[PDB]
Amino acid sequence: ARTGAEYIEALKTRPPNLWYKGEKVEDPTTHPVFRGIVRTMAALYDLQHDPRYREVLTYEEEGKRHGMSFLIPKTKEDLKRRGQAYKLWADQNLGMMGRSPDYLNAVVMAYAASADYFGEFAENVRNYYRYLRDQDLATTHALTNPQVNRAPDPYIPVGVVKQTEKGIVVRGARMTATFPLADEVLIFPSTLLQAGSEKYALAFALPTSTPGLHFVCREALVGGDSPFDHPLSSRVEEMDCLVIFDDVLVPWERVFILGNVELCNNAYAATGALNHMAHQVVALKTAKTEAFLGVAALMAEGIGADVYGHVQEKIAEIIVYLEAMRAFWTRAEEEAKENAYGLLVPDRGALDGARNLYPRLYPRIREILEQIGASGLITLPSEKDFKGPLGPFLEKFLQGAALEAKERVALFRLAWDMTLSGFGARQELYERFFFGDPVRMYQTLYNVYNKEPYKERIRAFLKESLKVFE
Amino acid sequence: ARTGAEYIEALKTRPPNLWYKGEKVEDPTTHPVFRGIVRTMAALYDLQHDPRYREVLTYEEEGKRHGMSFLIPKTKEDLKRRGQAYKLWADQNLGMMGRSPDYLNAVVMAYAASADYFGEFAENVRNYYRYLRDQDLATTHALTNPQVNRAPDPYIPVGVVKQTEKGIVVRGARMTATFPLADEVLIFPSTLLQAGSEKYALAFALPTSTPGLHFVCREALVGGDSPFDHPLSSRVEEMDCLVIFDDVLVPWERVFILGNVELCNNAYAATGALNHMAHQVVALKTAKTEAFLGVAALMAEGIGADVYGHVQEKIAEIIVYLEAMRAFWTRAEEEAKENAYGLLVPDRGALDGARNLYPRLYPRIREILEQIGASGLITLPSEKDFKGPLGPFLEKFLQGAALEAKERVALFRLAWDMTLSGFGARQELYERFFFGDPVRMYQTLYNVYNKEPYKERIRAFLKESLKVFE
Amino acid sequence: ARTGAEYIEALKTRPPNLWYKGEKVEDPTTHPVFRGIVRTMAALYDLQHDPRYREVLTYEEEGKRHGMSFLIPKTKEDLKRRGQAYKLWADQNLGMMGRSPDYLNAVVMAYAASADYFGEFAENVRNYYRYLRDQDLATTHALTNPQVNRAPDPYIPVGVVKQTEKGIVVRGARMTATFPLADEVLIFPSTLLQAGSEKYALAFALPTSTPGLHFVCREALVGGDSPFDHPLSSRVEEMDCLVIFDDVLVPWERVFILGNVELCNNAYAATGALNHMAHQVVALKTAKTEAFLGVAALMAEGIGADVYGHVQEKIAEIIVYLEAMRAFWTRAEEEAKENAYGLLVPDRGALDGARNLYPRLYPRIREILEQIGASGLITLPSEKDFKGPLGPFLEKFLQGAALEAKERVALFRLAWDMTLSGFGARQELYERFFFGDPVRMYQTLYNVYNKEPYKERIRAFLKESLKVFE
Amino acid sequence: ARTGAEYIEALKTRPPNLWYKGEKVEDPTTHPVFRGIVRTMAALYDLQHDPRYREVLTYEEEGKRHGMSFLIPKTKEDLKRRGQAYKLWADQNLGMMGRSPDYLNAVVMAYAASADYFGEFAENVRNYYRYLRDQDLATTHALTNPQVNRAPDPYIPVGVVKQTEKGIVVRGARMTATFPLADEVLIFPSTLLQAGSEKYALAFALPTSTPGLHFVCREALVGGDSPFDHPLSSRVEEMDCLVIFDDVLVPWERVFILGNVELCNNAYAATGALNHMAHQVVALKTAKTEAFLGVAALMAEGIGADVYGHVQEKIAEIIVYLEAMRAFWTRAEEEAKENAYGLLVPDRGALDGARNLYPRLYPRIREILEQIGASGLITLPSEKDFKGPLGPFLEKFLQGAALEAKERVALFRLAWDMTLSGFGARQELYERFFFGDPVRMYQTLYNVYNKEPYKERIRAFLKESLKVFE
Repeated sequence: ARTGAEYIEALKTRPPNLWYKGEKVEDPTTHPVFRGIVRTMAALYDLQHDPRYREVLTYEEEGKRHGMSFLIPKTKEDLKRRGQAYKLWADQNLGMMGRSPDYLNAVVMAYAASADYFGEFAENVRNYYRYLRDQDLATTHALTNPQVNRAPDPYIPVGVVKQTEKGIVVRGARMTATFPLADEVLIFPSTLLQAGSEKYALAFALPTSTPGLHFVCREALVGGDSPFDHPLSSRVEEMDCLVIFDDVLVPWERVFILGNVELCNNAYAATGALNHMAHQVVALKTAKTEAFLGVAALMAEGIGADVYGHVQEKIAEIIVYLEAMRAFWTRAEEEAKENAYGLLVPDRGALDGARNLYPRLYPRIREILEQIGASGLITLPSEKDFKGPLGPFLEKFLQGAALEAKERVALFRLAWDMTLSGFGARQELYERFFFGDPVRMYQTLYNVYNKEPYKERIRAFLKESLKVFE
Repeated sequence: ARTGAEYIEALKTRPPNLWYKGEKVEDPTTHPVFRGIVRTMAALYDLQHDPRYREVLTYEEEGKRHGMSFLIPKTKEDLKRRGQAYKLWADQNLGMMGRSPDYLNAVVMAYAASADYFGEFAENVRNYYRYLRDQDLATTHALTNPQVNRAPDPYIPVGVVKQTEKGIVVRGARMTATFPLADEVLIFPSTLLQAGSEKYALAFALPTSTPGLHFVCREALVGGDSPFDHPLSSRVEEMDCLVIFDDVLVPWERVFILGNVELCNNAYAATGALNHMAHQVVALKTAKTEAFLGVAALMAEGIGADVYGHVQEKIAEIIVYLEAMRAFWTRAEEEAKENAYGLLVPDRGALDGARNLYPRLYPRIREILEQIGASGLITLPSEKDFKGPLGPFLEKFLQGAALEAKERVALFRLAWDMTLSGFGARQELYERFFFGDPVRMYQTLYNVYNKEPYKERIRAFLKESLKVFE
Repeated sequence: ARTGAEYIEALKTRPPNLWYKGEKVEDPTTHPVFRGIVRTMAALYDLQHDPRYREVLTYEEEGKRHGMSFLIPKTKEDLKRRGQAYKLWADQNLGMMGRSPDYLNAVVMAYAASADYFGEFAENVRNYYRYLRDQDLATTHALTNPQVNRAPDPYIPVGVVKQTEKGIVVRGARMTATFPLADEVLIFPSTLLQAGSEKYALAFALPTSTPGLHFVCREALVGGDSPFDHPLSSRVEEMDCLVIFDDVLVPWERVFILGNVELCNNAYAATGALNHMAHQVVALKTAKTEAFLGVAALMAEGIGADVYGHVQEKIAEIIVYLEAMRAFWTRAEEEAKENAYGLLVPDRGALDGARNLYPRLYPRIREILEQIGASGLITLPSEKDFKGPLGPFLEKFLQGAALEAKERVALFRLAWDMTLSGFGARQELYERFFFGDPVRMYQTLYNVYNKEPYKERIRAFLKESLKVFE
Repeated sequence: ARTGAEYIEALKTRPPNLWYKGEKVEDPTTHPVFRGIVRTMAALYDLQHDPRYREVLTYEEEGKRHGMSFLIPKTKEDLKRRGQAYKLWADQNLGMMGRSPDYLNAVVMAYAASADYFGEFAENVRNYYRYLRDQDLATTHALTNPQVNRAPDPYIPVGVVKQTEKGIVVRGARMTATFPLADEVLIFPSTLLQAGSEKYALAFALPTSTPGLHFVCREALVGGDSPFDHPLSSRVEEMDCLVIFDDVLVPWERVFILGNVELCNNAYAATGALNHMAHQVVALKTAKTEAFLGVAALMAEGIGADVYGHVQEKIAEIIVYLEAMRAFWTRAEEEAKENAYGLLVPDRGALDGARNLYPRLYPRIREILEQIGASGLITLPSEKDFKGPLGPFLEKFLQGAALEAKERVALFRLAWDMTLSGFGARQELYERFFFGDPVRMYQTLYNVYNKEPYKERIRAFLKESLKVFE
């Protein structure tokens, strides 16, 4: 298990090929746009060494101690242990961090347990997993193919340029990678692959510092460094990037899938990576929802709005959604079964329910906070104003029905950062699409779900109807 | 365990004091308005004697065999057994029957296990439970107080007129009782009781044939007897009634609570009746949702609408809601704990989530069926037309893209009966309010839920914000 | 202008070829399933002769008096006059009647004014209009093609079998025709026509008594004849029918379009029939919405629920929707322009807005009534119970906070009939689809609407963005 | 009519008492947080002198030329002229500017026309209007009272400390004032006044530079100065402020209402200010909606998503909302009537409909843009990246199905700034609450709306129901 210092040191030593507004970022650990998330990720690693949480966040094996997200679960109890670790880590940042390492570690763990799926590349997969686990490295993954203005370069989407004796050379780009402050980047199956697209049907991993690999940043959403003024954006801004592959060399040892269309398309499901990564997500969203509930309750109480029935109802609505997610989480673990490779995977029915329902619930939970805070959310002064000449006046005029001025503004700055700041609004779009387009996700659910039992019950029930004709 | 014949015989022998449009119903077992539901309830009892389901629907004890809904659960396994019985019974009528006996048997079972709660009336409670169980009787319950035109009779709502040595005399009325074709009626806590309302703070049970007890029916919703034309209303029309108490004598042995305001208000929660009855409901709604899923899938497939993405999405939405309910059900049982009286009760958090979410989901599930069936839902001929002179033309013009005419119409008559018939529309209102007004239910959830943990996590998170001032 | 008696006499003399449950209906004017709507339609005709409304419902021309829905409007004032007549008629039945004659008279009026559109069949169109107007006949129209079980008859959808010197012979069927108690039936463009489908590309009209023409009824939704028990279904049940064409002879004089695909597809828009029929609809829905507002307000007041803020809000929501519809109606008339044939047509932008918004508003308006009435909506006794032995008890227990028992139940029976009765629920499905499938309607709006001005404003605004590169 | 230069000069000469993060802003015309909006407001004034728009934005009177928002309308045509000016100005900034001067000029114009309402202060009102008009000054208004931590200063909300011979001295604060870069600030009726609150029942106006008057800023939402990167926040960030009154002297000539509770509460409605300000809003929201429609259409087309039916439907939905607003606008003007003071005011029914419907429509319109742009909205590089070393790669990988890279990103940066940037998200909260809390707004609509006509129609309809008893 790695410490925060080791993580920071590694990033400083071999920084990702990050670009911010046309310029290379030489040291993300100190750059104003990235130092916040770097310190936050480091704290997650440090927590693994806190005596209070050591047993929750790590497990001992043959003299070594590894992060819980690497644990290949053999029993439901193990599954529960993985869940508690997902939850503890998520709670540190109120469920705002969407690409913490444990999400992808769950994917690689599943890939490794189901390694046979990869055929000749099986050993590569098992060894990559051992590497990530032993070094306790942080990963990120690049998704989505770009479009081409059709109003003939074969390397727009990431593709194999040539295969040598040392590996493959890839060229192209992935539209987005969240949290590039990782040691590694996964280029796994993303956009559905059509027949004949073997040149793009590949899966591999690379150090984020690889020559020819470029991460181009979007506008920074860090509001500032003050925790009072920007309680969340000052520390949990993960960043999103365009990922460019300029004739990047991928060593054979890092190739997991090569030129196999169907293998790529079925990878996540077959290996159980889908199940485990969705397991991390449901625990993460439960944490996120608990945070919104807490803020909503404190806001209502703080301004005396809790006496209003409709406010009580909005808060109760959040409680209902929280219980829904907890329920999906419980059933996912309790109904877990082993897959074709012997890997115990949490129930897909329950996890599909959670990841397809939350994208609809989140915008409403966000709306609820907006409706409770109302106009009190857009005219919040800075800590600098409290510290300034007018400080006395602010303490006299910014009080809440049950809160002093500094307390009220601090709480409202948080509610604001959770919803209306650039950071807060991004969280909304992210929840709506992080697992994919709801339109495609729902069509996928429709096709995979076994509807036969319900259809049969109705046909049986209809026998009596058709009998009137005999 | 009772058989259907015994149930039918008992109703015929001592019929409830039913009134339909100003006239007394002498024999509900043969009356066109009630014979359908009577036969349906009888079939539920007969199922307990089917070798295939005997072990699911009943349990053996000291030489006797009782219905599973009477089982006082000692373990989570017992809880699961009660759930499977709730489900099996619910599936017989596609979850359309809202007041099947097992719902209230769960209440009485809980009252009996937590009998001490009732003090001096404890023995009365235990004996009533043994009576219901041993005789395997069906119960119904009367709810809601009437209003008074304020634009001084003390007996509008049910109240104690006088207490004698043989019992109490009550006068007043309850606005509604669903499924009056029961052997017994429960007059338990309903409208919240205010201080000083001791005269109305009582709980008791009576045979539905009691002198002075009257059940006044609302418009009948039985569309007819044909299963082809009215697949559901011809058999699952439970009926709703105004319940009048004309100086009704309640024997002391049937009194469970007398003149105690707070006892009445906390009865359901304290005894665990709330938990167990909500347990029956969540399994019931899971069954109901599975039925809608089956009909929606068959409809889409039957008319070839399943090729459309948006239709696939609507069906997937039902799947998501189905999984949500299954999840609440699983967590309710897995998180069960014993209450203050040693009775194991399923988790309230999960059950409150389910019963407060479903009233919002049901109207949407109903809407989805309407959107898939569309105009094909309102111009459905009768089986009589297929049997008539134009039969040949109907078989040529009422086909579906993948269904013959009789099959399509039969399926659509069902979808119609499940949504747009008077029977189908009532089901919607019923789902919206059967457990109570959502406005009050949500306010109740807000007040009972422990929000402290989430509030504390936020206060802790805000410590860093207020620190900028030190 | 016709009287109700003349309408009744004509129907009795030459009744439509109606079939109800395998049997022919010999006299709809007295049949329990149809006498209600017949009397209601007759009253609409009689109203044209009431001195108070004569000037609103009719106009004088060359010694004759015609129904206002036949008036070819030359000015905006004329348009307003047509609207007031639509409204007055709609108000008679609280906007519940969806196929009153004026709807289709607006279509034929537009067809006639734009007669040149029909080429060689132009005169036929003008003469048919004069016939309908002079005789003041009621029309209905048959829509939608049936499906074929693909899991080779060329006459499933209505098609030309053979053309003779006396006319054409058609065979096939239309899935639905609402209000078959009309003198005439229009077989105009419905399902979009594909290239090569000339055999089905035709438009004509026929007397509903034509040999070979059959109207097969769906389940009757008339709850009874009592206005207290069934205030709406006893009088405004229009009925929906499957329409069968068994080698029906269509005289050449009744042919408006023959074998022309594109002519059929553009008929409604080109002639302005779309605009005028939508004009009748917007006034009709305004009337319907005003009725729901009135019932909601009386209900809230009647039970004292009007003191609750959330109830006030739901009613205010209906008010907002009412104002929206009134606004669409006002703009439709104020922005009217003449079409390619010189016919003044109300603004399509506004009418498209109204007919595409109302299908979304109606279900919510219906929901609102359900939420206000709540459980008070499903346990309403009959007038027979008030007249029966228990009458005294009902008058004592069915009062409202501000209403006596008979008044409250009468009002609630209406709210019920407007939402939860089979009649009420059908109204919901009807509003969702009467003009067509919202999915297709929205795609049609997207393609016809001129989006260029808004796109241009944005391109202009973006010039400044692309300038940073120069 | 003022020019932009004159506006800029005045602000520079006598700058508002603005505070940004504990520091006084000496020159807002050059300060990075305010120079954007200052230049934007100046451009609005300059437009009044453009020959193309002179006749739309101004009117000539006795040798002078005034801004159209000052025109006291005598006819519906005048009303239309005011509307066209509101619209033209709104279009300059895609309806994003919520407090452009014409909004409050409409209020003062109405106050002046209805001056008698103010009694002894009538002349003060008329003269203030002439002052604002003649000088063509920009105003802002301060709203909402602060709360007091009740878990005795009489001057928390703005109140009269003492009345002298030169005026009144006020102390207290208003929670928010949008667009403080104005010459004047209005302290008109805001929070509803209770009986006995005469000390707070006052209305007056002051120069924003008044001694003791302080404007404390909230976090700045200006993303930067680049129009490519921040197309809207770089120019339309109006800013919101806490307004502090430290013993501010209000000259008698600037007092409009003093110590009159009911006068304050009925001011906006009685004078017609409500009607006219809402008139500016409906035209403003129509402009805003047209902008979203344009961006949505260009986005769909730009990425080829316009071929998908569901995308076409979302765009059609925006079209429907656009038509709804245009309709409210048309009816508001066409149904205008004179108030008790002879001032022609646009219809309140229609304007109340628009301002109570839009707060519900806007979040959905915003959602629609998010659903179309999807993940393409959160990984948008800067113009600096296109200008940087990787420029060539971006032009190759950031293309749209029908757009080149720079064009696509520019368009998406705008869609982003309109929804997910801090500026964009604030617009959402602002639309939800700018006119007030929807809960209170709906209750206000309920109480003011005349529901009698609809209630009467139903009572009449129910006569037939109660007749069955005679």
